[PDB]
Amino acid sequence: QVDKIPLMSPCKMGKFELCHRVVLAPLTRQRSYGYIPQPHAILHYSQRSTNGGLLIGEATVISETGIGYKDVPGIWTKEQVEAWKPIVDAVHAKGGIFFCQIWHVGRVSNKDFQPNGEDPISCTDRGLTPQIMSNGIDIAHFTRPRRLTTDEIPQIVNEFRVAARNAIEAGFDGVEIHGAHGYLIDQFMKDQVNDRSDKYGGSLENRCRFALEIVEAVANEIGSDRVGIRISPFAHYNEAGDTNPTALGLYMVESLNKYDLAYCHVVEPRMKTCTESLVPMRKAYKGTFIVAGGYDREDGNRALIEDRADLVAYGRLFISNPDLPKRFELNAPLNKYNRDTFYTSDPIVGYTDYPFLE
Ligand SMILES: Cc1cc2nc3c(=O)[nH]c(=O)nc-3n(C[C@H](O)[C@H](O)[C@H](O)COP(=O)(O)O)c2cc1C
Ligand SMILES: [Cl-]
Repeated sequence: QVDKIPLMSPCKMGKFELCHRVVLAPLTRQRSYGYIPQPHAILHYSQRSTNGGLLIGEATVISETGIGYKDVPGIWTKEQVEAWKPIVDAVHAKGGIFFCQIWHVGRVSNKDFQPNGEDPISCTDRGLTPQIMSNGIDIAHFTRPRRLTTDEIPQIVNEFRVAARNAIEAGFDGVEIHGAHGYLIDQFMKDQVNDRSDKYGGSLENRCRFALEIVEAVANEIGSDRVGIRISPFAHYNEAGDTNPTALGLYMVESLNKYDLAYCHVVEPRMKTCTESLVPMRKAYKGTFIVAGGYDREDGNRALIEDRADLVAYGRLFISNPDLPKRFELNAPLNKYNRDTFYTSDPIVGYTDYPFLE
């Protein structure tokens, strides 16, 4: 047989007993027509479920104002909650642990996606410059956001709280707060975006206030052992960089310690220039640490051997390998992924048609 590897080692996380450390990263696939989870997702998630394996669902919108892309699922209506149930049930049928990633795009939207054509909301009133859409043909334009007022913010915090409850109602084992990639929560944390002059800005502490109020509200709502949060301190995605990423990341993990969460999920920096690294954050964080961003089998085992993380989340390789955990375990060849169908809308093509090991 093949030598055992750290990636296949059981891991205790929060109140859960995982059977291995290969995690399905959150992956927006834009196949949730009308913002409603679809039948084909039942198969998609089921194909990737393993006994005791952790699955993090695609970013799920917490309210009407959090929409910034077509066909992404939401979880603010009964219809969406009910549509989520069969998908969650399929994952549970195979013994998987399923966390719902709750999300709000903030300024990364257009009034055409908004209720009554309203302006997107954000920590600031500055908009994004145009971006080339996933199809590589069309250009996405964004509407300048309306700066949320100090007293409006708690209402948004409550939207995350309600979304978390709805996820529990749908049967999810827990929720992951989307505090990354320049979306609403990251907009408040990043100093290139947050130019507020009230208590939600002006200092590292103030910029992280929003994220921490969300953690508290969500943790108090469903229990901290059913809560995780994802951050990307070093990412500049959606024009959301920070002048001191290391300090930002350190402050967040140190502040998150007191909440006793199920885990903290951090994305690796794209480049190393003090220097960008997740090691200091792993050392400062006392709970379960999940890393993601460019990992393969070799790097995944190495991260565990060097004790840089407890869990390793895989995105692209999991898109093309339903049975990624098994393949890693057998050190089997991997299917290549086709980025051209990552965000296309077919129920099957590039979604459920990647083959299992022969
Ligand atoms: C098609 C696609 C969709 C993604 N959707 C999300 C998402 O909804 N939420 C999120 O936090 N990250 C999202 N990500 C980022 C991934 O979770 C992960 O961090 C990324 O794939 C980095 O790792 P990899 O080298 O294993 O692909 C997405 C990535 C891809 C390629
Ligand atoms: Cl302000």
